Amino acid sequence: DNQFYSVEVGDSTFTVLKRYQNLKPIGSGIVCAAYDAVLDRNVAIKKLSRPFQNQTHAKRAYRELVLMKCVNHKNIISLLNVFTPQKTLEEFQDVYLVMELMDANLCQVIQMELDHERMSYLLYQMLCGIKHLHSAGIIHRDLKPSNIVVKSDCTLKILDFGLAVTRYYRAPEVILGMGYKENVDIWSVGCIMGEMVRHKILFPGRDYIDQWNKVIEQLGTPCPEFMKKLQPTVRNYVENRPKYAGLTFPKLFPDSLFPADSEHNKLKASQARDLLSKMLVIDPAKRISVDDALQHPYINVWYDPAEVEAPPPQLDEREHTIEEWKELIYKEVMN
Ligand SMILES: CO[C@H]1CC[C@H](C(=O)Nc2cc(-c3ccnc(Nc4ccc(F)cc4)c3)ccn2)CC1
Repeated sequence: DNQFYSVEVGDSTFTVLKRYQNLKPIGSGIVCAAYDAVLDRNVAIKKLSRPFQNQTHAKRAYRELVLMKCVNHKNIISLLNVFTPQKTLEEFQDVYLVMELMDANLCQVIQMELDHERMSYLLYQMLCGIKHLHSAGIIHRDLKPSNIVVKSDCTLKILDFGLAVTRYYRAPEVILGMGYKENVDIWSVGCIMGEMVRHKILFPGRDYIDQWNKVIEQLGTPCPEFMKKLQPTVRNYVENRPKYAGLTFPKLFPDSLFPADSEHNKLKASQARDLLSKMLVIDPAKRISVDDALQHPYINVWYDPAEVEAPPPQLDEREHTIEEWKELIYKEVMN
């Protein structure tokens, strides 16, 4: 009459409530798909294994659990259930997060040919979500395809809340650590959009060094005044990098790559390029804001004041010993 049972999912041991049935490996913390017999709907279940095991695993977990439990928007994850099989703070090991299941992760979507209604819709949804987080002072700073999911009917959700390991989608200000505002997530959005057109990661980099080489090798060296905002040592590295005027957007995202047989298709293809050309701007002082990107004629066909302007959702990251976490996380799981 103990409510839990154990199975192997892919590899690891899942100990979940009896309600979740027919667990299937979909991800690897270690995520899987299940039928929730109570709700009668499909679900994704995520195993967090000893999440108090270090400051990295811990902060991420505590942040993402407080955060998950007060953000309420159709384009960010709606947590359906949190539970631990362990009975006592003494025996506590794992946390299981549960949300409803989508048909695709955004990496599979990037790999196909999107028409503009769809591509435009995803990017719209990404912005609505991003717009929600920003209104609770949450600046994500690490949007990536693997943490976005999608329904067959084209509805999109963002799974995570970002930086306090895929670095391709991180903004210039992140890569060189310089201080950001909300549109830092506009870089990342545009890197996703860019990849939807190109079906190639825009900036495939070994490290922050290799990545930066790849940004400028295409968009060009940032102008004088951007550099004048970098900390003396980083500014000095950046300044003695080989210069580049870099390709223009028609050259970066040619006509070859676009649906362009209908006149609609032709008209929209140039609207995407325009929008991309505004998102993928290195200097954040020159890069489009989340409110402008929604007034762009590519996106704005979807504009919905209910979606775009939703009511906004203690102060987080702080130092704790890997025992004080065990308890902090455990209290959050028991509510
Ligand atoms: C073979 O798999 C198919 C069927 C569906 C499949 C798919 O991945 N569907 C799908 C996957 C997730 C998912 C993926 C990776 N990580 C998390 N983390 C997570 C965070 C919080 C939380 F509460 C729960 C989990 C959730 C969510 C919804 N739907 C794509 C292809």
